[PDB]
Amino acid sequence: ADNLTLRYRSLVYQLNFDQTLRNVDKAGTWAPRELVLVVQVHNRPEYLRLLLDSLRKAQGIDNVLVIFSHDFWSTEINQLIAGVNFCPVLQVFFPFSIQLYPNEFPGSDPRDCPRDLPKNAALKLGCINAEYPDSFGHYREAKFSQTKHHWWWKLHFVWERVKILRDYAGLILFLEEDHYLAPDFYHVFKKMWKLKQQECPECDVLSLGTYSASRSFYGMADKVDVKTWKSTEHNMGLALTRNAYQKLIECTDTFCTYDDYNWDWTLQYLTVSCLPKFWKVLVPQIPRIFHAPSTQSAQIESLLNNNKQYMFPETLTISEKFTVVAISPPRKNGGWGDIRDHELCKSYRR
Ligand SMILES: *[C@@H]1O[C@H](CO)[C@@H](O)[C@H](O)[C@H]1NC(C)=O
Ligand code: IUM
Ligand code: IUM
Ligand SMILES: [Cl-]
Repeated sequence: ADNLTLRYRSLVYQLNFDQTLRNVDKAGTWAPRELVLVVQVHNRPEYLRLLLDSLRKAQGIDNVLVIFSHDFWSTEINQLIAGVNFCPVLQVFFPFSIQLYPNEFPGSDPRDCPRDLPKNAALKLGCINAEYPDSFGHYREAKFSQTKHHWWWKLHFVWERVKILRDYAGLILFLEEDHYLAPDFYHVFKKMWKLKQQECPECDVLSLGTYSASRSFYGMADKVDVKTWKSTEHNMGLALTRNAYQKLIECTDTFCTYDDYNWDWTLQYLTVSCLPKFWKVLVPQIPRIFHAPSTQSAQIESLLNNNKQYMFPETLTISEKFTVVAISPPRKNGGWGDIRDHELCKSYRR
């Protein structure tokens, strides 16, 4: 196996097996505790760089394992992550990416149906997926399937295949290359988790914040709310317990067959149609994560620097408890009718 794609497949298989942990003396007593970060990484190094900047400036994370999950191999991306010398780092690699399979499924096989070919013409052509369009009559485009595959694959991989997380008793926080973390996020996370155990038994997940940030943190920087988890508000910096993970992975067949190419809309469907109880989320009133890039980077940093006096709250408080009602997705977005995507997505659990 000599050409470039096969070299990348060999590296991926070996590195996922070896799981080289950077910046820890494996002879010592270190083990991941309380919080692990998992970052979904595609191919936007300029955004990954901002995220790495925010982790470098974050307080108290010298011992927090950060796992980077890649579906694109590049020297630029690997070199950005190799420069991280300040916390434990693991890189893992999605083994079914378009980069590794360019001209066959889950990339683009020449025998695949064109996106808009009508069904009768598709059947007459005999193209591979002619009997399996999505709900709107459209046939698969590989690039819109990859994000959902990667997300489910790495969910299972970090909770079940990462050796250093064997018998891990903390939470795992899922974020992306184009997020930016507030410097007190770990401080706030630990108090949120304690408040969850004291006051929100029915909460299954934690969020580091929604997309709405107030200009002044006054009166709100120490407050957290209990809410129905809503994909459009709480998909950024989502922290899972082992219990939420176990319930999710038992919903593999539903997640992998539901006809929506968005991982987070599919999760919304699981909350009303597969999970034993719909998700309630504990979430701060002031976000500790932001969505990103120089201008947009300084815009994040200016907001944080105006509110220095409010960061690192000494105690967090839950706001008034209201009835919360489960939320279903208002429609299916399609893009996920191809039975090969269903089958591959389901195989990750094995
Ligand atoms: C490398 O070879 C494999 C099969 O031998 C093929 O699927 C792949 O597209 C090739 N890629 C390049 C860049 O040559
Ligand atoms: O953005 U450049 O390394
Ligand atoms: O890929 U971003 O949200
Ligand atoms: Cl985006």
